[PDB]
Amino acid sequence: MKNIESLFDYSAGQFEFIDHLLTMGVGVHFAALIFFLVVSQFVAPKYRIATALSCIVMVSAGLILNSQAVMWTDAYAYVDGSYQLQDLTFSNGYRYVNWMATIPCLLLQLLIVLNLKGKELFSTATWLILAAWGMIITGYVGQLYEVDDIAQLMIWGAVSTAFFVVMNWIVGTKIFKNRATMLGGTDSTITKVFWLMMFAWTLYPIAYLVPAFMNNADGVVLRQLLFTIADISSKVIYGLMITYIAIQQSAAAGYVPAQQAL
Ligand SMILES: CCCCCCCC/C=C\CCCCCCCC(=O)OC[C@H](O)CO
Ligand SMILES: *C\C=C(C)/C=C/C=C(C)/C=C/C1=C(C)CCCC1(C)C
Ligand SMILES: CCCCCCCC/C=C\CCCCCCCC(=O)O
Ligand SMILES: CCCCCCCC/C=C\CCCCCCCC(=O)O
Ligand SMILES: [Cl-]
Repeated sequence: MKNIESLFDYSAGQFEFIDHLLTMGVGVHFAALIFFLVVSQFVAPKYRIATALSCIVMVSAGLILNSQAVMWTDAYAYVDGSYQLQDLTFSNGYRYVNWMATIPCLLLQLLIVLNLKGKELFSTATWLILAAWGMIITGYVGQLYEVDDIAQLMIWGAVSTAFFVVMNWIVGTKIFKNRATMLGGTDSTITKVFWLMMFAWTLYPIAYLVPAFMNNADGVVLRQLLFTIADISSKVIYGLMITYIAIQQSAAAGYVPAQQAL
């Protein structure tokens, strides 16, 4: 009721496209899960947790996308030529709470493949997770006002973006201070991962602002389209690059199953 999805009736095409986006996302994530599961054996024990975190991200994101898809079809019914709201079951907030768990996993596999260890990994991970949670919690409170108070959404978004900026500065600083430790030529691959993150993660605040510049049923479709692109890029494609780095460093470090896989 606090989100814009509940304000509109949807044509069969709008509704079915949203449903097909969420279901396609479920399919992509669970198919990648199998990939990450099977290739974890070609990863040296030092990096194997990284690929394991990808499996957790796939299932976590897949289950929430599957949840959203069923709530979507539970909330609406085709009545008099359009899908109209019938039950209070759909909300984007479930995406936000899920990020509390998936964003730490995404950040953690990055630090693992960067060769961080001991105190620094623990210290760096704690500040990154605290910043990320501050970003998500303020963003969560913000989207509660995307219908009733768009000014408050913009102010909470401003506070959330500050955490986002500080979070990226820590990530970027550690990447560029530690890329020289990376093996198998992955010191150049990790730089591409940082820019993939910058691009993919920034699509979320854009989707967050849709209610402010496209408050209509088409904006609801656009937001889900942006979520779908960001999810696939920040979770799947990102995970593939992390796994490639984990495997390439494993081989350069003398892990035979990795060398045999490459
Ligand atoms: C909400 C209104 C406030 C808006 C605020 C806008 C200011 C953006 C500033 C920084 C963004 C850059 C994010 C971090 C990018 C990487 C940082 C970096 O590269 O520094 C590392 C250095 O190279 C050592 O290795
Ligand atoms: C599924 C993976 C990730 C990394 C999800 C990331 C979400 C964000 C980076 C959200 C950022 C926000 C900002 C920067 C300001 C508006 C509120 C948001 C929470 C959407
Ligand atoms: C190698 C095996 C690859 C893994 C294949 C993954 C299988 C995914 C199967 C279909 C996704 C299920 C989602 C169905 C719920 C849709 C909800 C609805 O809109 O009614
Ligand atoms: C209050 C917020 C606290 C957040 C703390 C986060 C805790 C996680 C810190 C890093 C530990 C990562 C565990 C994986 C270690 C991998 C070692 C290995 O590969 O053998
Ligand atoms: Cl997620």
